[PDB]
Amino acid sequence: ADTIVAVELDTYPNTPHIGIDIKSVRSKKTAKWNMQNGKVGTAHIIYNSVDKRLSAVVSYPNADSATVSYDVDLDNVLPEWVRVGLSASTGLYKETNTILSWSFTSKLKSNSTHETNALHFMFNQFSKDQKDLILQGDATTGTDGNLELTRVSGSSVGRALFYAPVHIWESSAVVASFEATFTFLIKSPDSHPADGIAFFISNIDSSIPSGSTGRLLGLFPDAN
Amino acid sequence: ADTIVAVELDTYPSYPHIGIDIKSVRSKKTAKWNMQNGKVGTAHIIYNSVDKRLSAVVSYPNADSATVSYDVDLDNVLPEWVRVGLSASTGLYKETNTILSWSFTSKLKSNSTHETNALHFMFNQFSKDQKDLILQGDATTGTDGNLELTRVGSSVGRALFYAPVHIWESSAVVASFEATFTFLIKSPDSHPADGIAFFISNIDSSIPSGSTGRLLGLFP
Amino acid sequence: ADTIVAVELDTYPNTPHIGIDIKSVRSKKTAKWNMQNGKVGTAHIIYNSVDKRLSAVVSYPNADSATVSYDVDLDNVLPEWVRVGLSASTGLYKETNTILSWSFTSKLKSNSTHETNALHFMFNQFSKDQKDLILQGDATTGTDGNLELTRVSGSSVGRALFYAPVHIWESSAVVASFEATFTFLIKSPDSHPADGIAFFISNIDSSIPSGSTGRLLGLFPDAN
Amino acid sequence: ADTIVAVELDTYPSYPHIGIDIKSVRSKKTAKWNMQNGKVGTAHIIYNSVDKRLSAVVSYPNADSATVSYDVDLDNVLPEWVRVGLSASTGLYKETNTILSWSFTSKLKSNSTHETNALHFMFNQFSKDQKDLILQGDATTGTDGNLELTRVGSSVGRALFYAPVHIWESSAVVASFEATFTFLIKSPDSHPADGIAFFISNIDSSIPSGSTGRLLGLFP
Repeated sequence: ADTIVAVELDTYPNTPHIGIDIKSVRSKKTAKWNMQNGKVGTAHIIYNSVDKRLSAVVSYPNADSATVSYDVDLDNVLPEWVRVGLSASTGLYKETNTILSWSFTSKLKSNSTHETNALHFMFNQFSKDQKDLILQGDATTGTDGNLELTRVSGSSVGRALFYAPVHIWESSAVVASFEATFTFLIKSPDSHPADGIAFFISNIDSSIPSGSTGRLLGLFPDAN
Repeated sequence: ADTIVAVELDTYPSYPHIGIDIKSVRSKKTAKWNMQNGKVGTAHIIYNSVDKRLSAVVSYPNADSATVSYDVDLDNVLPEWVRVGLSASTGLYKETNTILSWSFTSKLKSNSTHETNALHFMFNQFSKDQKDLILQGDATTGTDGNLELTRVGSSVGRALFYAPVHIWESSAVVASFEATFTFLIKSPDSHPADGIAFFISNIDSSIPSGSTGRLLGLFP
Repeated sequence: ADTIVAVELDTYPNTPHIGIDIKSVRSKKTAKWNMQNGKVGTAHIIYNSVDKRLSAVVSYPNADSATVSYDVDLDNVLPEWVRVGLSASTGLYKETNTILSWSFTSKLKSNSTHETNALHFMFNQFSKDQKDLILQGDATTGTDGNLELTRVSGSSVGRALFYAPVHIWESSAVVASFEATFTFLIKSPDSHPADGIAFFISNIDSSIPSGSTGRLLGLFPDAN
Repeated sequence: ADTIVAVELDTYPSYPHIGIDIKSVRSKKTAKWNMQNGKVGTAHIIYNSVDKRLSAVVSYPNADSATVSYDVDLDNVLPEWVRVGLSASTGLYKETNTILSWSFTSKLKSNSTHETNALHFMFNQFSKDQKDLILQGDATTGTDGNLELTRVGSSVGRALFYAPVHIWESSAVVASFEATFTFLIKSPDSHPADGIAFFISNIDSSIPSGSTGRLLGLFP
């Protein structure tokens, strides 16, 4: 089974929030989220191995933000090498999970001196043939220069992983951190749409588990 | 007096330690620090308005590293605009506080799309006439391209970056900063008393009168 | 007299272009420029000491760009320490010289190893009290979060320099480079407005020379 | 064959030199290079679609630096997508081609406001299992955290970054890239024959059959 760490935003009932998931769809932590239909939102995710705290903030205009944090040592949860990505799922609604931009930075600072390793990428435009992205499910790129995670026109699942593996952590590092930001547009001609969007970190060869729809986000195989 | 927030490393007697000062020389938090004479040390200081946690890690090559954190919302401690610098102060022993490198990055990110403001600077080589640095006290630049914070007696010196840093703002969704500096503390003495720190303060900050020794040149 | 290196865009007759000025208002090089009124433009300026070539590209939507380059060793033209800024001037027209964003990066790579010095700043929003900027002339900040170089409501001159001095070059550097980008909006209810906008590099204590209006751009004292 | 653009340094006899190869081992431009044995060298490679000039500078600490440029619009030479790597090849002498550090930055900037795409990576320490690197030939990682391009005989090895780099695009206003790497070439021999290079090529590029010695492992 794939090892997943995710920060998701979803409006699926199953009894509007953002949550931090560690290997399970049963969020270790959540916070309400005033999902604004048709408005561009921004999410920032940060982590560093000194605080060992995974935090996220999602925001829309008019000071409408939401945050959530969780103390966890990712070095004990994730393998040393991972891939990172975005995932989305919809219900039986006419909705979009468009990503307008996505950036990520990962750094490893060694116990040595001036010995730092890093990876950084930023997409503000997505090409029809975006070769440094691995597309899964209904995810396509290029439409209006954006990354459409789910099929636009019921129930769709899509993911986009950055092509290269990320060395998210290492034993000989004094500090390890990463940051990710993405802007998304969830547009729906429907008032209360069932939707889910997430940023995730997984084992390198991760793929969409059989049956990972709705609240599973294309990340988890059932609500275990 | 000056509004100061510092991350300091001093061996002023009990045991060598690293601490976080929030408007006081009485560290709000400390951790043991096994200071090594003649060895290059590295310090990383991180902060972000989400966790509102200030943390620092000090390490030596092929040795254990000391870390220390502290929950503090700098938005309630510091003025919106500040300057950042490094300060040192020797007790009375023959010791040096050479800075080999120093980087800083500050970012303010507003709700609006792609509305990020950043300031970043990196020094790996210091020149005799370093105009973007405000040197105070016995602080000098140029010797081997290094930044000597103290006189190479009871010396005290600081170096602040010339430009004011918009460290926080009310319209920001996230404000963060990171700072890294490498230092080398030499001393032919056994138990040298020394202090070195990274600090953030009001713009017009200067060395308080008689702020030597344990006062790190930051506190009156 | 101040030592100025500038890349300017101006529509002043004096017989629409972009030009590279080295210590003189008599451009060492120019290129036509299809000034689009009411459209946001972007300018990119680059230089590196290996090519010793100063180049700029200005662009508006619909593939409407313009470029200009000039071979020059800035180390022989500028002092070792400088300040950098933006300047603007208008004629007897109702026009604006609004800067929406401005970024700059300067790097010095020493003959040593892993010994690099850098300075980078980016403004995507300008505060009412922007302390790390030195405002001169009619330049004000904060209006709609922008930097208005000339007074908005005849003939106005304004400049904005970044507060800290830049170590644009040094004898012991193997490579020195800088890059600057800014987006500007020149809006005018008038068809053919007289205007000028520029990015410039000057001696540290540079100020607006007496009489530097119109084509002088607030940078040069007369057309010498 | 593979579409290659390289900046190479080789001592394969006439005199040591650095050159720029554009689809051929017959350098489109060269400059003398006073190679130093046992000394760490640094190479910086820069390019931007405005000047359409590819330039490189190689230098040693406390020594002269060799530079070489060449007007070339890579948009007419390279496919839109490529991979970037380092390659080396020893002649027959006992010599090493250790890479100590390697950085790369590529940016595409469209007309639209703030529509920049960038890729940046930096290696200062190489691990035994470097998954984001495609090692070819005698190339290995881990030894002292360095990247050994050649076997430590007539050895040849390359290392490419795992992810494809969108090096250029028709909708870009400016496309630029920079690359810096530090190398150390040891050899107990007097006139060692060696070759080392930074290259950009088609995605599925691999070491051409018998591309040893002067072929730098890049040319058939």
